[PDB]
Amino acid sequence: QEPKPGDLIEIFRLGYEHWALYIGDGYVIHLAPPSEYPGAGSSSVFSVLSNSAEVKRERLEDVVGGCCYRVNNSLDHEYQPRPVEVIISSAKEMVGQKMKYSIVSRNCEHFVTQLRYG
Repeated sequence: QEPKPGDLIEIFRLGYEHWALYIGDGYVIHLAPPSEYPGAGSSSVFSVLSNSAEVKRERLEDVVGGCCYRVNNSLDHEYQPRPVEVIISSAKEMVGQKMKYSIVSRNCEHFVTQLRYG
């Protein structure tokens, strides 16, 4: 299925899945992977800001790259999804906020599931 605004996108990476929220016109909002490795520059690996990630609005094509991906709203069988008006206004309000990008924590998934389900 083609994504509609409010849909969760599951992207199959090597060893994990990256998640994004489709907002329409080929855009997603997501917890963007960091581009600075722990201990880059002057920073210590043990910095609390190691693997800091920013919530970004980006093109779906740029985030997916060549990867396989699907819409995955299967949590709709457990939780009632919010109105798309609220999902998308909530998502836009979070742009520029930060979270730890810990793959083990699944924060990229939890970020967008909270947008869809509250």
